Amino acid sequence: GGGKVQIINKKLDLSNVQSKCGSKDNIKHVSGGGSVQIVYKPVDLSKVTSKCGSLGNIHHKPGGGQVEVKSEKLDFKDRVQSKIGSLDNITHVP
Amino acid sequence: GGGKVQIINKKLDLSNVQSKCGSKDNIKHVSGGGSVQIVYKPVDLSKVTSKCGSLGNIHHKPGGGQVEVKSEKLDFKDRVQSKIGSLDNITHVP
Amino acid sequence: GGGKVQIINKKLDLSNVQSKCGSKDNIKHVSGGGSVQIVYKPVDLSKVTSKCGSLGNIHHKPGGGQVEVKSEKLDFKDRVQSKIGSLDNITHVP
Repeated sequence: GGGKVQIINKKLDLSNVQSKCGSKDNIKHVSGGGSVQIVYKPVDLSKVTSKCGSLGNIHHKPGGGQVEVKSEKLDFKDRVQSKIGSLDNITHVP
Repeated sequence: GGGKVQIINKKLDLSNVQSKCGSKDNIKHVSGGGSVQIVYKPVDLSKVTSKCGSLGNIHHKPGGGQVEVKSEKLDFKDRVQSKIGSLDNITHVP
Repeated sequence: GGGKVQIINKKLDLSNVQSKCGSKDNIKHVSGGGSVQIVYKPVDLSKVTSKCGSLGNIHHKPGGGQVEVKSEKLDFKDRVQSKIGSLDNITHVP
C-alpha cells in the first residue's frame, strides 16, 4: 500500500467578449453656417421655400452625438493558490 | 491499504459579455447658424415657406445627444485558496 | 508500495474577443460655410428653393459624431500558485 498525495490547482477561463455596432442611417451630421434646408422624399408638387438675409458675427460649433460601444471583462488581482506548509508522505511496509 | 490525500482548487469562468447597438435613423444631428427648415415626406401641393431677416451676434454650440452602450464583468481581488498547514500522510502496513 | 506525490498547476484561457462595426450610410458629415441644402430622393414636380444673402464674420467648427467600438479582456496581476514548503516523500519497504 503506497501513500499517494495529489494537489491540483486549475483555472479555466472560457471567455467570449463581443462588441457589435450597426447603423443604417441617412443624413446624420449636417451643419450650415447660415440657413440649412433639408427635404426628405418630396412627392408631386411639393413646393418648399426658404429665405434668409444677411449673415453677421456668427459662431457655430456643433459638438455632435458621439456613439461609443464597449464590452470589457477584467480580472484584477485574481488568485488561485494552494499553500501547503510542511508536506510529508511516508510509506513503511515491512 | 494506502493512505490517499487529495486537494483540489478549481475556478471555472464561463463568461459571455456582449454589447450590441443598432440604429436605423433619419436626419439626426442637423444644425444651422440661421434658419433651419426640415420637411419630411411632403405629398401633393404641400406649400411650406420660411422667411427670416438679419443675422447678428449669434453663438450656437449644440452639445448633442451622446449614445453609449457598455457591458462590463469585473472580478476585483478574487481569491480561491486552500491553506493546509502541516500536512502529513503516513502509511504503516507490516 | 511506492509513495507517489503529484502537484499540478494549470491555467487555461479560452478567449474570444471580437469588435465588429458595420455602416450602410448616406450623406453623413456635410458642412457648408454658408447655406446647406439637401434634398433626398425628390419625385415629380418637387420644387425646392433656398435663398440667402451676404456672408460676414462666420466661424463654423463642427466637432462631429465620433464612433468608437471596443472590446477588451484584461487580466491584471493574475496568480495561480502552489507554495509547498518542505516537501518530503519517503519509501521504506524492507
